[PDB]
Amino acid sequence: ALPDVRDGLKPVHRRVLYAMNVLGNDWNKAYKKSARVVGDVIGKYHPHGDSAVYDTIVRMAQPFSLRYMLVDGQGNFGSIDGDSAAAMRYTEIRLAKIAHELMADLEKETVDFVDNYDGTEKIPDVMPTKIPNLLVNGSSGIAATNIPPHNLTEVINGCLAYIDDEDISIEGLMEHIPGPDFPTAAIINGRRGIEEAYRTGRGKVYIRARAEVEVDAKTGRETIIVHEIPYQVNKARLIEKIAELVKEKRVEGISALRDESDKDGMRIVIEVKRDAVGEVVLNNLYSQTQLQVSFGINMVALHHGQPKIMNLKDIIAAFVRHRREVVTRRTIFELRKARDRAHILEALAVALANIDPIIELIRHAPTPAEAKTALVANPWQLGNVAAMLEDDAARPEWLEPEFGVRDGLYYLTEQQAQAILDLRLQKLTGLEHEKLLDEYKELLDQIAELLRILGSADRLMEVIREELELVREQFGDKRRTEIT
Amino acid sequence: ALPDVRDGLKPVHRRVLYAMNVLGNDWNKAYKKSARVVGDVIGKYHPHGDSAVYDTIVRMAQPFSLRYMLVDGQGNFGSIDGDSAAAMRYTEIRLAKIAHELMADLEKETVDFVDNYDGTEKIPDVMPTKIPNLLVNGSSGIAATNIPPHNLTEVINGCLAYIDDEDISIEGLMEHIPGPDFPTAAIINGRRGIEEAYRTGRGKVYIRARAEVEVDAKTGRETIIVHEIPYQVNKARLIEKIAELVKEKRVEGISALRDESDKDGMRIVIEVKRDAVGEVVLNNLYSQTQLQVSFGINMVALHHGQPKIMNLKDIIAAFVRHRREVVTRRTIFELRKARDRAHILEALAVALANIDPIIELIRHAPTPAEAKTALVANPWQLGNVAAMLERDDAARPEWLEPEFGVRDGLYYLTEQQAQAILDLRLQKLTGLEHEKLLDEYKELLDQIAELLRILGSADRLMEVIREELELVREQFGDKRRTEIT
Repeated sequence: ALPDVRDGLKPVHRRVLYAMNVLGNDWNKAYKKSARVVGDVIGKYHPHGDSAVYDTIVRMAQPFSLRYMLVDGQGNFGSIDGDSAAAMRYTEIRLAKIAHELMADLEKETVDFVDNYDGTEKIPDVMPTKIPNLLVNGSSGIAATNIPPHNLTEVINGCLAYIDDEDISIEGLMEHIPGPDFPTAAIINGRRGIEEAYRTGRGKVYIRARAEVEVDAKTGRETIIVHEIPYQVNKARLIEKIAELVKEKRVEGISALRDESDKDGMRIVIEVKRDAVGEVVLNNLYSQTQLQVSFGINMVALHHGQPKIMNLKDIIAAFVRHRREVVTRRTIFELRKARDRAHILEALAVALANIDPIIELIRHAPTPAEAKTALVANPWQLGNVAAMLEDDAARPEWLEPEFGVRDGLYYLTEQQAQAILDLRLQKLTGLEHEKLLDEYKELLDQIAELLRILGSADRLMEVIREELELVREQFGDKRRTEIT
Repeated sequence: ALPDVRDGLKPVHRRVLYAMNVLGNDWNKAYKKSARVVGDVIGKYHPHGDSAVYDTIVRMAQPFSLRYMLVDGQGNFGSIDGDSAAAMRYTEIRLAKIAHELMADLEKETVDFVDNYDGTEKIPDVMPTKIPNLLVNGSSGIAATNIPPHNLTEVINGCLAYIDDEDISIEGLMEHIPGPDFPTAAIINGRRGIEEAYRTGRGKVYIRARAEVEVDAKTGRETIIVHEIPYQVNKARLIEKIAELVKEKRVEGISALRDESDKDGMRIVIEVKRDAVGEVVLNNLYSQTQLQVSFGINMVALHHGQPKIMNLKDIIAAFVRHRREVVTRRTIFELRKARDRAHILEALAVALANIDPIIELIRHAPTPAEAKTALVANPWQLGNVAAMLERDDAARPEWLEPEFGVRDGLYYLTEQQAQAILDLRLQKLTGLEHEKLLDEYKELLDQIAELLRILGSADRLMEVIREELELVREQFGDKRRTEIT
């Protein structure tokens, strides 16, 4: 599958993250065993093999795999030497903080949902992401796409620059986004390959290990130290290949080879023979090993449901258009939700102002259906809530004109009558009664504010911008990969 | 793992069935995709490989594997030829009706629960089963136990005969349970091996295919037809072994071999050469192939947490003792639950009889806490529910202190009763809803009296147990399949 251009996710990734969200497997709550999330995914969303689901989770937790990890893992999640993760019953996971930004406002009718595999559950078609995840975490797929990861600060600055100037050039965007940024650091060589990829969607660059020749001050002997290796290279396999080249005499001048890497960092030590030149040995290692690799940037993603080759500007534009859709839908949802709640609260307020006749009516009703019928049959006096209740701004858009406040009287709907019948006796106490009235007044202010936002293109675009700025403050970090 | 003697299950089976129960994957509801159950099991109860969990589900659904299937499956669940089941996202399952009897009263504090693997969930240690599942479905394990399956009517009869007479002999039990009964029918040969296994826990019997020699009336040519094969034999493997023996000339006289089995039944056809004798060919096949197999009965199960070799009476006695424990626990639970509910209903009835002062009190309380305080501070007149409430003390919860409840024509509420009043919805004031609460109270008083009779009498307890076993026999008992010779 190709990633969606808007959230950077393939279905399997989206299913995992959604399952974690539904479970409440939050960044600020206790870790859960990986098996619990796997079992949920398998059962409800991705019924295709515990090991493939668990592999997805593992990869999302590994700091050498994802530039911004989506899963916060505790335990053994494998290594850059290709060691396996521990079994899913042993490792523990929760959502990374940044994953919550990928899923912000999911409950606010911001994205379309589709059926799961058996038609018993709903799954988001795309996440309502505040993070430009496709660019920052990248994607690959060989069945094809190959998008490298990027620095979040840089990409947010590029998004804001596009919002400021929709005609910005690729050169203009590259002042903010000079190239990829790998979790594994190292060096990118080929500035024109970057530019070609950003302009056209395709370009080839080379990634090189950070390695130096050291000279021992007392003896003059040379040692090559490798500090950082290219993205997606397996360190153990790299060291084995070097040993094989030394054995076959395809690379000369190496007296010893040792991995001294540990928890604190990578350190591959290659000692140079006294009669060899360190720089020459190192150059031969770059030409014959994965100390240098090519990376064919191929920026293909799903856009309006179809596979598309996309340039840097196309990708940014799609993300920003997604934010516009999300924020507009979210604000419409909040307005609807507030109007619906205010509508119920009007009924409860009117009922509580008429508590004596309401009780009398209900007590003498043979059944709840007959009580509901009696509640809606005649309108109610407003009493001391007249001023509070008497703009049509708070009325739900679906409410017919025969209902609500009309000439000093309240005409209830059957659903309002049901809300009255559902009122608990404890709502008659002073504090509970007052809380309902206060909530109504707050909702009126919230409705007015939401209408001001929906009425103003400037307000809406500002909400989009400010959300991007906040992401940069909360999650932006330093560049790791040097571009040459 | 060894199965528990009481429910016949190993942990993995118990975790699967419990997950289905918790999901509401009931016999009378829509089928669910197998993957849904597998995912629940992996997540909460058995975090060890989707294929192993699914393999357990699948076996529990196969009519050639289980004498009484515990899972009702729809879709391809494999075959007697060893075909694999379809993938878990394309098969559908729910609990078999009889599985609900295995788990009857699980929600009634009838069995101990233990922690799952991560300490976040509880799992029953054993099922509160109304079915003697160890005997009827059997068990095997090689890491050792080997218990064949048995006919449920027969086994229930044996249980009832033990209840009637605790000193019944093995011979007495065998009048009801003459031997094993395989899902796959066929024939058992070795009556003394059965008796040895029932008396001691161990004995060897032989299982033989049902096969006949047919003669063609017009031509005289003979054909062997195999109708039924021994339990746990793979039909395809059997046919291959026969072909190999014919090829190597270790069995002579066979001109053709064909599997003509289909949906309607098994039919393996072995044509006999004109110059060979059918009966002689068939006897040679019984001596060299799985048309006949041994079955080493080895009745080992977990009893009071330890492995032990158990004879037929030991197993029956353990099942009946389990029923006594389950029914006693269930009755205690139901009594507590009914008293707790009756206690809440008294409060609601008294409040509804005092609706005007109750409303005045609440309206003038600043908060729900202060309303609760006011409700409990002083007692309430009983009004028209005096007769209903006063009438024993039989309905009082055992934990209720004497300062509470009905006292000298007045009702003294607890804080929890007051909370129940404050939680009442306005719709409960209607005539119908009010009447339903009063009717429920009166039903509870009758239920309480009946539960007290059970707890007060060992005879009444055993009568409950006996009647439950009789009902299982009536609902699920079926005909014997395997012929004993």
